[PDB]
Amino acid sequence: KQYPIINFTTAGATVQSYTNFIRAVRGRLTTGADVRHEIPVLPNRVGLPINQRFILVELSNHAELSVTLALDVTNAYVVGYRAGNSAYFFHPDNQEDAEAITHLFTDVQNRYTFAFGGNYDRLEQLAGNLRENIELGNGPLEEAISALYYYSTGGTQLPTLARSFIICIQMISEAARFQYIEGEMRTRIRYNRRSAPDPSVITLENSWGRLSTAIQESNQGAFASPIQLQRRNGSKFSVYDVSILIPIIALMVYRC
Ligand SMILES: CCc1ccccc1-c1ccc(C(=O)O)s1
Ligand SMILES: [Cl-]
Ligand SMILES: [Cl-]
Ligand SMILES: [Cl-]
Repeated sequence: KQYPIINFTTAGATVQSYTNFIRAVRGRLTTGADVRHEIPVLPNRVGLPINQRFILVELSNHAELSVTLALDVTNAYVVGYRAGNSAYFFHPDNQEDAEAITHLFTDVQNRYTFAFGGNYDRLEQLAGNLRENIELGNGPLEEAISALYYYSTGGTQLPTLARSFIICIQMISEAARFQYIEGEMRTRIRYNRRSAPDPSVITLENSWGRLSTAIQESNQGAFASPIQLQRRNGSKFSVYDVSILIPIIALMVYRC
């Protein structure tokens, strides 16, 4: 009847409540995951039945406004959202994905597909701000939830909507994909801090597909060619194998 729902509120959010939330999100993403090896592999999109394809993340704030994000279990990424009686989707990359999203929010009166995709390069263009200048934390997420809701009423302009997607995607999708990024959000919540992600976080986000490829194509957990990541200060270093990454990457897109 309905896809699995995970609830989170910014209202009185704690390190523990955020941890419980990301744990529950990874739980629903990995129901059909390959968990035989050191790092979970999300299910292959090829031949995945439609009734296993999505999970719903219902977000609430101090204002008790609620939006529901749809996440694709094959890549943990946001494909669209519902606010009241309206649903909004990123432009699908192909006809199969366009058909898949017709199964989301089947109830809603108003369905809209954005002209644009949900990739960071495009969202940063629409927001007029790079990830390095968009603060993350409980405050940004509370504001993002209100902005996503008030898009449905005409109260939110597209640049603020795009900025709000950048906040939600990093604090939910990227936190689910990477223990390192979950921990970055735990630190911000603990200290009631709002701060932009440093180069270590941004390079990790940028590298998710490349890391999923290198790990799954590895010779007994040794890479064909090394992958470059960044330290907090932006200095580059090489990763030659999966070993150092098991604590850092929680979920991988199917590769082969
Ligand atoms: C996420 C990048 C990463 C991957 C694997 C192992 C270590 C790292 C570092 C993050 C920050 C570092 C620093 O500031 O020195 S090093
Ligand atoms: Cl649709
Ligand atoms: Cl900027
Ligand atoms: Cl180091």
